[PDB]
Amino acid sequence: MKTACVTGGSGYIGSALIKLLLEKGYAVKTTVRNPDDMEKNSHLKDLQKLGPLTVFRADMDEEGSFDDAVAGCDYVFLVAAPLHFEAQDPEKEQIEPAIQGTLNTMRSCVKAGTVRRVILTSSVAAVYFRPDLLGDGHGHVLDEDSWSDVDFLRAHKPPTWSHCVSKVLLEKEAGRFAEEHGISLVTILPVIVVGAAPAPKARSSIVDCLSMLSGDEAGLAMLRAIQKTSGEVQLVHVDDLCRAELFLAENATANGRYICSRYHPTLVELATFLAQKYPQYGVKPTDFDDEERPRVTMSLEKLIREGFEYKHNTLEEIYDNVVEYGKALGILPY
Amino acid sequence: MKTACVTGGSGYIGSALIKLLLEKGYAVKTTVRNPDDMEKNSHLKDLQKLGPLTVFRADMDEEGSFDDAVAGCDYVFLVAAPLHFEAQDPEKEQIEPAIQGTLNTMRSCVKAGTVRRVILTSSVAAVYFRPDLLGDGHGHVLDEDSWSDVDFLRAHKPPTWSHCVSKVLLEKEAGRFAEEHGISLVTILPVIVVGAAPAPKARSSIVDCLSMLSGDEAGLAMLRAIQKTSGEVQLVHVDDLCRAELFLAENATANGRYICSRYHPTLVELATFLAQKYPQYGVKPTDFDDEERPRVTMSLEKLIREGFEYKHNTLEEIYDNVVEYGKALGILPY
Ligand SMILES: NC(=O)c1ccc[n+]([C@@H]2O[C@H](COP(=O)([O-])OP(=O)(O)OC[C@H]3O[C@@H](n4cnc5c(N)ncnc54)[C@H](OP(=O)(O)O)[C@@H]3O)[C@@H](O)[C@H]2O)c1
Ligand SMILES: NC(=O)c1ccc[n+]([C@@H]2O[C@H](COP(=O)([O-])OP(=O)(O)OC[C@H]3O[C@@H](n4cnc5c(N)ncnc54)[C@H](OP(=O)(O)O)[C@@H]3O)[C@@H](O)[C@H]2O)c1
Ligand SMILES: O=C1c2c(O)cc(O)cc2O[C@H](c2ccc(O)c(O)c2)[C@H]1O
Ligand SMILES: O=C1c2c(O)cc(O)cc2O[C@H](c2ccc(O)c(O)c2)[C@H]1O
Repeated sequence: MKTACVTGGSGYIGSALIKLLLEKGYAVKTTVRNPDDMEKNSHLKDLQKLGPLTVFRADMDEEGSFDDAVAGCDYVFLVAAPLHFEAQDPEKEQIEPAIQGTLNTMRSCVKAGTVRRVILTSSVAAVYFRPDLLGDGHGHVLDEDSWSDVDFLRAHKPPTWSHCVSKVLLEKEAGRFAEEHGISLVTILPVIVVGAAPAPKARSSIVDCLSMLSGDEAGLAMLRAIQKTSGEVQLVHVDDLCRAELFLAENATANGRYICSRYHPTLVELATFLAQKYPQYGVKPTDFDDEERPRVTMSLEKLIREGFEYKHNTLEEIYDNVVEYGKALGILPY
Repeated sequence: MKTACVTGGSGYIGSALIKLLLEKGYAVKTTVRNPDDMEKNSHLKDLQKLGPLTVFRADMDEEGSFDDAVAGCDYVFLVAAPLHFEAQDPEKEQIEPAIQGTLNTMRSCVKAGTVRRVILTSSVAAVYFRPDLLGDGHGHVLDEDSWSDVDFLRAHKPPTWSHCVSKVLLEKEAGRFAEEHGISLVTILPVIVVGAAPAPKARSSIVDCLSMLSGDEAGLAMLRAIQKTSGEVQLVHVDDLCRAELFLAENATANGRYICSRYHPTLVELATFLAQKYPQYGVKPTDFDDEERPRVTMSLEKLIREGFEYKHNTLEEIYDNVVEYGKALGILPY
């Protein structure tokens, strides 16, 4: 019986991953920042009914605090990550702490002497920002060879530039470290993640993918910004991401970084689907009418090439249970 | 040096397939109905400059005529197929001939004894017609397990029903024949095929994919009918199709049937791209506005999971060279 650690069990994806790991007969270790906070961590007790689940206190800013949680683990899923904000000095308040916090947990993995693979959860935010391809007026298909352009981002500092830089640098730094330390690191790069999860305080991409139904202004801005940039948005169901994470850990031939994405609608397609299946929210699809732009899209081929299979393949399946989740979280009024 | 046969050397796809095979170092043998008709076959002389290419007279209606073309071949590419017209009795003018013509060529393969694999070019017309699904208001991803509903098509005989039936029945029959005689058969199922080819008299899908530029009523009705059914069209570059055909012949473990498709635009996406890139034709994208419908789309996983790679991945790359082909053909007036 193998043992896996999921960092940040309080979080959206982390909670879905812990559940999947238990269903597959893994013993699971997870970290939160206050194990005594049973409002935020009630799901961790329920999940104990599926298999062995142990909770630890750890913080990415606190050197060595992950030592106990990763010890004895065959696999470690680095899911926990700091929330973004507009900081007065993003280099010092975000980019550097994101690198250092990643290395911090990397050290606990080496020290554990038992970790066969580290799976790093990053983001297509580390893939898509390409000044050439985005602005040249042509369509493009990006794959795992594409990296977000740190120099252009440091040089021009568009809003939220530090989020892409942090993902790029922490991935590079963690790979450098894994090479120099003889430990196997594989990285997954999700798009917008949709679907229900055990976490009772989840927000994150649930807010964004539901914003057409809720009217959340920041969610809608995010969706429109992505569409303005790429000609569409990209979605993946949370349970396919979790299955993809497990797949990358269990297949010895897995190597490098992997985009994780499944369905790429325009906002008007997405709004028409939501308006039709969930009319009680009053979506007006014409609010998302738009000119057809060049598609700058993520390729899904690498995971497929290697044998992975997605379970939620239509738009309806990707949205199969997220609305109910939104209601139970209060993100939706009813 | 391996030898391969291609039926219908004077046709769109067959001509492109000869070019690829010669480029790849095959000796090639091809059939046309009248090797002297230079109106239709002037390209064969040009192609002979690329490598060993031999022309043969054969007709699918004429039993045993393919014996000489297929002799000595390692691989046989069944591309030639009867065109679809209205017929007082499609069952006797189109369906049964399509079946018997295929079995005719299959028998020459048995006779030759050299044939390590037959590659049949069929069509997603044998995949998509799923009336249990096309009306249900949900989206669907169809795959190689999906077969067009022969019984329902015979019952209701919608326009062009005999095409899908012909494709389905001749595929099922060739598979049974191949099984009975211990010959390996693999089938490829293209969507709409785009790109330039040697054939000097091609019409076929070149008329369709170009119909927004020429205004050809049949082609436009074709494109619209596909979108009203599936909520999108599906496209592939002729050279990716030819490369997939060669991939399936050469890779031992290839088995069964294979969808071949790469880009799935709406008509309004396609028309916007074409109006921008070829403004001389006067396309108005608003002529193709449509409400978003549920997507009934083709799965791309099978070729990909078995190692194949497409090279024309953007809409623009799929249209990289077809306009100048249509101009040279007269399909486009300028
Ligand atoms: N959701 C998506 O659509 C999506 C898309 C692409 C990439 N991703 C990436 O997947 C990762 C998880 O995403 P998510 O949606 O699950 O967001 P999330 O719900 O906010 O989970 C992130 C977790 O990170 C923990 N964390 C933050 N700072 C920490 C620290 N200093 N020490 C220990 N833990 C800390 C947080 O725990 P606390 O409650 O204690 O703060 C939180 O639970 C992220 O790296 C994200 O960038 C997500
Ligand atoms: N083009 C697409 O978008 C598309 C999409 C899906 C599937 N496909 C499949 O690919 C196949 C090839 O299509 P295509 O686009 O290359 O059309 P095409 O250019 O019209 O090729 C058809 C060839 O078949 C030959 N042929 C017809 N009847 C024959 C017979 N009784 N005996 C011998 N030869 C005969 C024809 O020779 P003659 O000219 O002398 O009659 C012609 O050269 C088709 O079977 C199609 O169903 C194509
Ligand atoms: O860059 C991003 C991005 C993108 O460029 C293209 C695309 O198709 C999807 C995307 O989704 C990412 C995202 C959105 C909302 C979230 O709540 C989240 O965690 C991540 C976003 O950062
Ligand atoms: O059903 C069809 C079809 C479809 O349903 C969906 C799709 O994405 C492409 C398609 O293209 C097929 C086709 C076009 C031209 C031909 O010459 C031919 O033989 C077949 C058509 O029949």
